[PDB]
Amino acid sequence: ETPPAGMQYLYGSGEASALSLQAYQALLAHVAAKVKVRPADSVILAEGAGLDDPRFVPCGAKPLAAVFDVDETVMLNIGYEYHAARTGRFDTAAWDAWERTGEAAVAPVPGADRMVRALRQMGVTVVFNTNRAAGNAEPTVRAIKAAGLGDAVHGQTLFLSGDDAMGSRKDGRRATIAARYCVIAMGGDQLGDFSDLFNGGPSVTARRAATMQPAIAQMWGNGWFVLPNPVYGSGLKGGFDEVFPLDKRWAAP
Amino acid sequence: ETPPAGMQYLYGSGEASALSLQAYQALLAHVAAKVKVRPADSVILAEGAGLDDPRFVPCGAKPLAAVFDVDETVMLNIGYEYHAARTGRFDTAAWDAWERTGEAAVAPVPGADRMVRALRQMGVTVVFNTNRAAGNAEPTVRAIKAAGLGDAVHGQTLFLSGDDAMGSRKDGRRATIAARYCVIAMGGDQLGDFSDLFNGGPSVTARRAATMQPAIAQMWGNGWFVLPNPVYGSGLKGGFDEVFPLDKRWAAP
Ligand SMILES: [Mg+2]
Ligand SMILES: [Mg+2]
Repeated sequence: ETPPAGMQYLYGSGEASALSLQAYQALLAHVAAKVKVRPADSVILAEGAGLDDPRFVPCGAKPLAAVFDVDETVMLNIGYEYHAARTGRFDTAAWDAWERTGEAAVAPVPGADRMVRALRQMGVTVVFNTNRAAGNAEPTVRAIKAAGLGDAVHGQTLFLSGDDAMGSRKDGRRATIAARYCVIAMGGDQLGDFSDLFNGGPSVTARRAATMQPAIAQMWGNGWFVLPNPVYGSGLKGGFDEVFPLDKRWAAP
Repeated sequence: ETPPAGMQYLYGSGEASALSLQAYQALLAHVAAKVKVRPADSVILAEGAGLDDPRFVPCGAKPLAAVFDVDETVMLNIGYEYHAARTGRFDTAAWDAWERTGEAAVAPVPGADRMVRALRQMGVTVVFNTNRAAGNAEPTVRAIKAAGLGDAVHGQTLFLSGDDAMGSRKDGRRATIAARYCVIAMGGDQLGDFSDLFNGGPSVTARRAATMQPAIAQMWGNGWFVLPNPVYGSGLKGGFDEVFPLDKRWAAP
């Protein structure tokens, strides 16, 4: 009669709350310095830049902005994950219904409503880039509002799956955002919220090593801001040999 | 044939690696400012200060230090958790054996070995406060060393369960550390690594609310630094009514 451990941690624990408040505290102080001293590089990778040699879209004189994934980055999908725990169901038809009717069972990630208000008081535009469907743009706007995250506008501050022909790949939308804003901070909970190059090929152990590539490792808490998600997605993969390296194994007596 | 989801995330994913590098990046920049401008308050709560009215031990002119929990804060216990996933076993006799023989199956939390080296290059003493047993101080010293975390000394930079008569409660050891150092940063993965007042009474929902108390919320990423642990401990508690609030519930059609 107890929910899955990952949901206990993410939705129930003070540990996960404190972890989330830490990320937004670091984001806010990073944005503050970039508002006082505008950078030369934005936080979005340039097209053609690989994970083995990263390079970024220039900041120029474009208006300052911050980009956020929606689900489990700024908004907790409590209603849907409650259904998953009750049912045991990955059901795409249930999630499509959730995208349309879930606006009254969402909550802000701890500190996300304060963080969004402070960014707008600093003159920084808040842009959402999410893989919710374009056809559900309006209920998504209402759910973001009910979570205390402000007013999103499709095509200006809200970009959805199907706005282009790239599907779940977010690089296209990131390039569109970077072409009109100078993004000084980007938040996410899965690595695809920072670059599609983490996905569509690399193995579980390769993706983990890629985060420690020196030009990439410098971004974490310093441009790229991460929130916890041990409940679903690209972080919950791999067999025994990819989770526990063979030189670090041990047996009880 | 796949490990538990929480271990997939924590030990296998790039998401958890990036989350950990973000915490240490924020810690390093926080310590840098406190070395340039010594604060008046240390980061350890004073005795008698409650979570409803926090107050801290003064910094004074004491040497600067940073305090870390060991397990899943700076050191990953890969060997033991591999055994848990293989077995399904919470076995105190197996963990006691792990405390004595696990020095060759540990790894640093991503960024922890670099973070520890940088702190010592800045002149900041690295102090470990862990609930491993006092009688296992020497194999614990060797495991910390094999994880690339430097040289710990029992009673000077390493404080263990049983060093006083308080058991798993860490407040006593924190007061001893704060009496001789000015702790400018403290890292942990469970709330008991910051104050015993989060435990020994408060419910799952109360502990989560306590992290958002205003004087407490300001500490996260700004003195108190958190690392992820969805595998075991005080973050994996609660029934359905404590994980999913009743005003945020939803049912698929
Ligand atoms: Mg997400
Ligand atoms: Mg720990």
